[PDB]
Amino acid sequence: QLLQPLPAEIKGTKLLAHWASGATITCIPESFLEDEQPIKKTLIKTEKQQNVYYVTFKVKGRKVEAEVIASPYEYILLSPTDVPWLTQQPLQLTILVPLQEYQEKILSKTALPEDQKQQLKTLFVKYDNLWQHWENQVGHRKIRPHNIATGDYPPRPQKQYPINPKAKPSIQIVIDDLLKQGVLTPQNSTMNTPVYPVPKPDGRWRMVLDYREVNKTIPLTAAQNQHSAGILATIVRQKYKTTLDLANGFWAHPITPESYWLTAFTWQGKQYSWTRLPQGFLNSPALFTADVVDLLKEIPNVQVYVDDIYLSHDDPKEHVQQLEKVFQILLQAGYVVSLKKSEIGQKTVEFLGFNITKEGRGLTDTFKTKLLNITPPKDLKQLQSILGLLNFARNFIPNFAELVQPLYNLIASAKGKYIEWSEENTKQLNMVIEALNTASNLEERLPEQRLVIKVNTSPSAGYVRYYNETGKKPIMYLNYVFSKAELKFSMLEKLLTTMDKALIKAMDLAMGQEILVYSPIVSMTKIQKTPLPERKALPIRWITWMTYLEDPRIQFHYDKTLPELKHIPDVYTSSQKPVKHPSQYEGVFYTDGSAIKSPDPTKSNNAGMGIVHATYKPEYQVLNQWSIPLGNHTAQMAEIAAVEFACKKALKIPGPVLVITDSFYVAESANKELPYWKSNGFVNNKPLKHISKWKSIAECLSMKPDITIQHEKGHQPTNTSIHTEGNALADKLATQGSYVVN
Ligand SMILES: [Ca+2]
Repeated sequence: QLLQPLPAEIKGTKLLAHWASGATITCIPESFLEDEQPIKKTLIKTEKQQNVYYVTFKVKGRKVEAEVIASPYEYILLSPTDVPWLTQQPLQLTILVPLQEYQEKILSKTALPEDQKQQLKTLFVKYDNLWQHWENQVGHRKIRPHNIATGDYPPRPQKQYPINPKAKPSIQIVIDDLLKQGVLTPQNSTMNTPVYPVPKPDGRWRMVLDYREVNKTIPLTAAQNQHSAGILATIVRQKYKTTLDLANGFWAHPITPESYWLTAFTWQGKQYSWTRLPQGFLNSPALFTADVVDLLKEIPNVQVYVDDIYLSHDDPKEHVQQLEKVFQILLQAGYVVSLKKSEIGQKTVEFLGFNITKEGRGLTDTFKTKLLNITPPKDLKQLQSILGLLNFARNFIPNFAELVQPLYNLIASAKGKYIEWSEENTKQLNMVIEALNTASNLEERLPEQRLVIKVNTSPSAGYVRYYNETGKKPIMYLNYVFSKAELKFSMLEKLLTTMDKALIKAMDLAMGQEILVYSPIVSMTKIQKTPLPERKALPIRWITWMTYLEDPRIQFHYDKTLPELKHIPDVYTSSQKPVKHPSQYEGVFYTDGSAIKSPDPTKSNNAGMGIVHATYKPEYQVLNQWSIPLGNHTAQMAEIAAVEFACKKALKIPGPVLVITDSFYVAESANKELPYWKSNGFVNNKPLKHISKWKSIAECLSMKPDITIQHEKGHQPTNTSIHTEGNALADKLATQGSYVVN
């Protein structure tokens, strides 16, 4: 539990003891007492009567004799009374996590009224014991331990090859912390399981076990938790959502002693074994998620997957009241919550098990139908790929042959490898896509036919078509918006990610029917065999991906007709059309620029920018201002140069920010041609200083995209809104900055 464990021998063999608190006597695990003859017998209520003994054992090598009782558990529950010389100390592991930053970040990113927010701040110190305070700190379920030596045919010990030593240091800490708490034991065994390293985002390495041999030895004879698609249709959607990360909760369940060998692995020649459920093993995920779902069966609105728990309510009092019941259940069960990834009391939870943030209030989530604009090719190979991509539409889009003539009129005309795109060609590409998005080329879902899904993927996005089985038009397309990490996946993994995404929206359209999936992969047998140096996706991904092959209402098929897409340009997303309120953010950055005639004939011009940091929380308040003289530059470059400054000053703000511009050019260009200018390389602008001014709002939005940019005219504006006050302030500053001369 949460006292330092204590290392001991009884009869030759070593074992762990946990300091006790009750007035009960010292329980020994039941298999040591078997040969010992009983002293008296005595009825324990919490009235099962039991034999009592008097035995000798060691604690830190020193000998103890004690009046003891039998325990079905794996450890010694040690009475403080029996050991008056030793004192109880708390658990000491290697690296103390920054629980304070974690808690501050969660109190920050919260939609709770500061009233309940303050009640959460008291809850963080109410069951502080149920929070992960140390790295590698595991919990301890006091449950009946599991037996995974099922199936009589043993697996065959896999040899352990050498691995990267540059990872051994950060992995040894883990090994030593999981020994100290008894999660590993040093037990030479008949099985050897292979081990590999994978890099962690922080620059350390985390260890992976390749259990694919053991797993074919044991059967999935167990009531599996509902799968991703089962959970995502059932979930309640109400105002306040919350997700909690069990820190490797499967490590909390123990396994029987006769099972330790099965889990064995070698690390620096010494062959260790697991006291607890291992990650990789066939039945871990379902046994742990089973127990979780039992523990929260009384809670109205809860969904669990792997170790991620999501709970949501409408009434902010009832949310935190239910959440305390959960904290109690998890504490008394021995579980351990990690607040680094956890998200409490938020109107949008960044992920509820799968890769999809939750928002608003319906029982089912609801995603954007239409796909996004592709950017222009930079190459012949990039043009041929998109051609071969659109080729399927000839048969159901009447205005295709014409639309596409100009693009082909681009293959042979500039027959010199690289071609040339006019700006009107990009307008024709957008016209192409809009056709496919018009409701006359979209079929309707037919409950008699089966539901067909055609899946491919570029490097930038996944491409998904939905058809009816015999249909000639697609019900709806669906493009995929890869997360920052999803981008790091290999190709085939991009295809499988996209499959999970597509099947979540699909679980709505099938409406009691079957689903057929067509893809460029020849088998769903050969792919489980893909070697682990190639899997660039966490095996949580590969698991969630392969849970779908146990569903009878889903079949996978190889479509030879599909085009090779490893040469599609970038998709052009947009933070545009979601223009939102003026005041609901966490900060507002007004911007302006002026330029006037120059006093020295040589410079010819003279510009100044202006910037305002205001927050519109309870009411308008100004946090800082700025009036910066720029030199001889375009007035439009003052208005441009001001938003770069306020974007850079925003990276310091963990939250949503708003940036206001007088300049239609900047405010539109930062919405319509910026995603384009990026995938162009700033070619044929403008000498060099001009180009080195646009790139930096690019890079600054890349790093933080939760920053929006609006526009306004603002001429002769008396009080045209509540919003123009700030932009008059900012126009005063940029004009002030203009008049000053160096
Ligand atoms: Ca102006």
